[PDB]
Amino acid sequence: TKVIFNGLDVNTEVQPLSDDFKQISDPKGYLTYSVKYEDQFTKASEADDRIVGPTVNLFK
Amino acid sequence: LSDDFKQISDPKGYLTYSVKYEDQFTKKDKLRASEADDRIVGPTVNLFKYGAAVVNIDLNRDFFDTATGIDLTKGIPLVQDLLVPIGVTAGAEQSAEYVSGLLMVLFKVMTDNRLVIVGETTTPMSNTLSTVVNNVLRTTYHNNVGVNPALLRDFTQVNWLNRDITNMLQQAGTKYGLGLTETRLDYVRLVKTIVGHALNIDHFAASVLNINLRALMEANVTADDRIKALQAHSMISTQFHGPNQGALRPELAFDHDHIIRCLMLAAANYPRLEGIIVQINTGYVASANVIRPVSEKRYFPENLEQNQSAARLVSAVKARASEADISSIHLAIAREVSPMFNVHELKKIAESFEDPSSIVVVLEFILFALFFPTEFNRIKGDIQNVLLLFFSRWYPVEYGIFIQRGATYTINAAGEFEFSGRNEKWDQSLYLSEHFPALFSDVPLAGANTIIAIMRLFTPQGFLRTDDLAIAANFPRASRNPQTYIPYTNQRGTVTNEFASRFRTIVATLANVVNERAVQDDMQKATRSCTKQWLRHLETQFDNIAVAHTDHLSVVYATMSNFMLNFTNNFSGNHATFKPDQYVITSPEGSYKPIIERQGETVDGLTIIDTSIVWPILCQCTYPLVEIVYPDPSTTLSQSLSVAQVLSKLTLPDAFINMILSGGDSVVMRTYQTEADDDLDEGIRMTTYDQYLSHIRERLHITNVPDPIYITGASTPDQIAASVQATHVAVVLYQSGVINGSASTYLRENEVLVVMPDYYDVVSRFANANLQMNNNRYHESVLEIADIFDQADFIQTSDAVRQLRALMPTLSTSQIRHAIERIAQITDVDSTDYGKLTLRFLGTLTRSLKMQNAQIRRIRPDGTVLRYDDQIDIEAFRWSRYFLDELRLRRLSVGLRLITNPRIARRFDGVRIMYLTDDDPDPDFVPDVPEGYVAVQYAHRLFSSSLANKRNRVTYTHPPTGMAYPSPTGRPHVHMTINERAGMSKLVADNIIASVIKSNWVVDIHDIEYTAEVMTPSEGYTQHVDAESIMTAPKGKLFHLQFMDGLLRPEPSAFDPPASGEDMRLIYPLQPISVARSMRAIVNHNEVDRPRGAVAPSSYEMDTGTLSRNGDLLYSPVANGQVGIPKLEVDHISFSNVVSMMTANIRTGDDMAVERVNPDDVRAINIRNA
Amino acid sequence: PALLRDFTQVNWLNRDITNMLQQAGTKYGLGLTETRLDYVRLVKTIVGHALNIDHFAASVLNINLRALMEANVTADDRIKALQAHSMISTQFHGPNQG
Amino acid sequence: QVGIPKLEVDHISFSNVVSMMTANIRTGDDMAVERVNPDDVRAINIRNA
Repeated sequence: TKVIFNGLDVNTEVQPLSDDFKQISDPKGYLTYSVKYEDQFTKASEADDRIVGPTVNLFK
Repeated sequence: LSDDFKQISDPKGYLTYSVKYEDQFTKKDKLRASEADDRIVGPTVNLFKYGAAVVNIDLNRDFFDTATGIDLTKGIPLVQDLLVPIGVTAGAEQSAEYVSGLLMVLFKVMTDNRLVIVGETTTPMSNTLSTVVNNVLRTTYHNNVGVNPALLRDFTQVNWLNRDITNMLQQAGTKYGLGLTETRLDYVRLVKTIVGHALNIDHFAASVLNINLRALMEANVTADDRIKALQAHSMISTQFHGPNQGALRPELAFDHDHIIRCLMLAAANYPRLEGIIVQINTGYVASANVIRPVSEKRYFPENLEQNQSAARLVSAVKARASEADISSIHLAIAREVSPMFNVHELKKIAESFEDPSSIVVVLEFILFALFFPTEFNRIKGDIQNVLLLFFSRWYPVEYGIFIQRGATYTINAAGEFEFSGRNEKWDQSLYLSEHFPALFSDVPLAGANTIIAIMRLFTPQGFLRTDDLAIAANFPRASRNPQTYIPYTNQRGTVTNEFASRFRTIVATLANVVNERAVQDDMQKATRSCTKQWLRHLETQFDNIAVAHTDHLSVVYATMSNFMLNFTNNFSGNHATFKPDQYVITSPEGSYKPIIERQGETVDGLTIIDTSIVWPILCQCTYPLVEIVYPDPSTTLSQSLSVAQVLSKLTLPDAFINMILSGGDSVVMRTYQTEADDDLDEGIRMTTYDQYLSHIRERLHITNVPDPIYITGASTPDQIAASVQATHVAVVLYQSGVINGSASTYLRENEVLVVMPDYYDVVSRFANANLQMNNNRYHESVLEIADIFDQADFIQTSDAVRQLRALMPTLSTSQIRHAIERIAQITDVDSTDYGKLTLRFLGTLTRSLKMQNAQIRRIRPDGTVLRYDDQIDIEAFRWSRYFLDELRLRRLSVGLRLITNPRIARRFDGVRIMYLTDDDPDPDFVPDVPEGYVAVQYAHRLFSSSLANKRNRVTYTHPPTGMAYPSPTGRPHVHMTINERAGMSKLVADNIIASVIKSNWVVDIHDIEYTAEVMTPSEGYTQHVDAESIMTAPKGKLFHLQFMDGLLRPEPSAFDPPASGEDMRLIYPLQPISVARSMRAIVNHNEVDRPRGAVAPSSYEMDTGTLSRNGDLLYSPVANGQVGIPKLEVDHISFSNVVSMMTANIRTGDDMAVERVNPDDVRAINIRNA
Repeated sequence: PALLRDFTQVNWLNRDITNMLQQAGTKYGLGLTETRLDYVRLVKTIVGHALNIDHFAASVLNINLRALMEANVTADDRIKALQAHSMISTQFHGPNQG
Repeated sequence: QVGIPKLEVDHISFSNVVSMMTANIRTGDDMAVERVNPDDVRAINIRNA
């Protein structure tokens, strides 16, 4: 007794035959900005600071 | 009866009166009037109590109750579920929360459905009315009378108000009356008689109450319509009797067009639609009681099976034997006549034809074509693949010739089939293409004429019948000429069986394929005999089942073929030449979602058809062998009716959202002043090609005409008339050269739009004669409005939708689905999948739902778009926007008017702050900038940081001179205006406030759109802001400021302690914040003359205008000399008259009944009728 | 430094940003600068973004995704490579998603 | 003219386009088959061609 089945019935799983990449989803570069602050002279909106927040807070 | 209206007796209305009272301004002469003198002009006196500060109008707090997300607790229709953010939380407060709320108040007015019924009315007595309240009154008033500032003609105790209302009523301009009336539509009844009784509700509401009435009376529905709808769902040859056919209903007449466009739209985007349609009719087959599964199997065997030679034959016939499982058998039957939404193909049998038992697979395909033909044809390419494998592994020579002639062909050239000699394989990505399967074509070969015999063993048996019941019942059909294959006919001889005879020939004449196949093995010879016996038993099984199939079964199909939602014609009428037409939804803005298209099998297991179902339906099944139950038309009729209703709602949200963000007749033409003295008219109008592309091209094409002519290599100035006489629109499409000088004026002297590809200069193209028609007479950009056409069915929304698109922030895609999704839930309708397409092996894919202007136009094999080439597709598929196209769009035009009325444009922007030690008596007093104040426009870099004698004062550098200014005093005086109050910090903002206080500057904000509310002197200012925070506030957030009227605050006593330095006020609005008002300050002054300020109700809101000559509200009208200027389209809000009713109307009495006499003798129901 | 434009409280720098960034040639952008759709699905597949990162990293990332999306090979070809580890005649079926 | 490529030049650019792969596209996940068996081993033909 085989059942009527209107879809495709898969008995096997073929793995991904190769291995290369990995998925980072938030890439980070090889180079960065290092800031050295002068203590003298050193220590504005939701949608704005979500964007320019890190740039402003890094370069002040 | 259907129920598409909602009778509510005392109407509500869109615009109400919110009066802010004062408690300190009472009179001393109570005016006691007679009772009735009381009733008619009663509640209106207690809304204008003596000493009311301000009496303004706005959106109703009730209608758009928090239920529909509508929340105007401040004054603006504020929604919270619409154009929500994206990958972040919302802003405790957003403006955008206004251009979304104003788009939501336009939705509610459009989807309206109410029939003002007459109830409570009581006629008065001439003896019991002041002579003023009598001749206003038209015999009978409505008891629950509203307030109308004019009803108080003589009762207000405010002397100036009387002088003014009386001047306004008495001049003929506007005659106000309230009560019964004798409208033209006087005397009908539908079921109960319609009367036109004139109420005190705002005119949009009256316009919609009135439109809804006319639809319910305009449409003609005859108990006969319902009868026609039942014979379609009731099994063929049934007779329904009873109510006189032609007794009106009354319900909106089930529109056939509206439903078809919407069904097409739902198939394109809603996946489940195919499943829903399969679900109604699989339920019908189950109901119908016509196949069943029994526990015993008596298939192949033929008596004796269970012998070793037979073991090999047996095993082959048992791999292929599905278990009869009730709900899959019904599904096979219900694919047979149901729409196919994404092409589907067999669950493949990879069997290689190495033995006589592979005759079994061929035979299952033969059986499959026999029993279901439409269905066989969709997947016939796959069958051709596997059948080809059998043809070679088994008929080598023949196949070699047949394959060489070509395995596929495309039939065109106005007939005839061309086979391209390449053996490929079907696959199905090309089901929808122009490729046929060579094997199924049937044209005879030369050498391989034997393969052409087996190929003519699969051919559907029954006739293709045009389905008259459904065409008679206004069912929605895409085909334009509906047919359906039937497949088995129903017997004619005493003992003959046409169907069984055909199967006997197939299972015998074809066998020669088992008794003539060269096996090369001992025992494969044994199997060959076992297979011939299996073919012989199998044909006897077929006789018993053949009668059950050709009598009852055909009849079920015949009925079902013309059900309401089985709406394509899928017929493989003929295998040799059928492609399923195919419409696509292509729009001008670049969206293309085809209606029927290929994809791997989807989640609900509807998509892939296992082809082995044929065996259980021939061997483990019992029919009602010749008792028979016929099923009510009613179950499915209602089932499908509700499904059409449900479909309308899903589709309504999506259609409406993008109808708003799709212009909607806005072309935005610019007119250029060919020099001279100008006007802001004159000009020569260009339209950027794309505006013309979408709007113009589509409208123009459909009223078939030749594409406005191109302009140059030379001139024509004449031939512009040649091409505009011919093309009816007068748009002229541009091109190379400099427009001829004599003919430039022809264009500017005939208003022909000129479409331009771009406008780098309008001047570079035009050959200016002399008058700097270019950038010297600054062009002027306005809105075209599609009145060039002059249409009916084409031209639907006005330019209101335009202003509406212009308000809303540019949406992305997830954002359009977000806003659309919110609207789906806001209306108690779930749209779990829309647009997206869910599949089994790739997870759920989501498509954008923005189809701006889409039209159902057929796409021709290449995937390209055809025209509305007539004679191939139906009418209702020529044009519309996706709305009810009758009731909805009319409602939407009135909604559009409401959404653009500027007594609702109450989220104002730009507030100017200037510190003046003065006071005013009201709101909206934008103090004008003085004399010498110079306009340094606030940039960001003229506010530096110098050292003015021992500190680091923030310093301003004036721009008209150079000077410094390192401290806010004695500056230069500067109508400075900010814009991007963005970067700014503190320091500079503390400095500009300092400077607008100590140096008398008049700074100015612009991007701070707020909502104001004028609140009256007696009390105070409740919510109090401060400049530290009006600069240090965010950007798309509408904060709420409130100015004070202060015109109704008596004086100080004669004998009191002076003052000393009183205060003024830092911020003012920089527009007029009293856009909704009506009367202001109603307390006479001294005792007989109007306190300075006081405003009396704009004479336009107390003029119960007449009823149009064919429809809607009209002025008094005017001049007392002639016509009537409609309320809608005029600009001003007024209190007019809706046509009412009397019936509880749905209480007709008894509902229509139908004693439906059956067909009675099932082997006689004449299916045949072409 | 480009996002530091107009949000900086020092004037000379804000000037050098604003008129250094305002000419032909240099212009800054941040967001989704590319979208490409599947042909038979019509669902977006490879979207380009303009990030703020350096050009060595972004170069290498683009090398990798150019590898995949320039190869024009789906998993059905792993069905072939599997067809070599089955016996001789073994028919694999499966979902076709390119 | 044409854009100048960022690598062939000796200075650094801290904002530039990364071609990114959406949630619809997926790699490295295993597929589904459905590996029909050969049936009768005797009838397997491994020879020409």
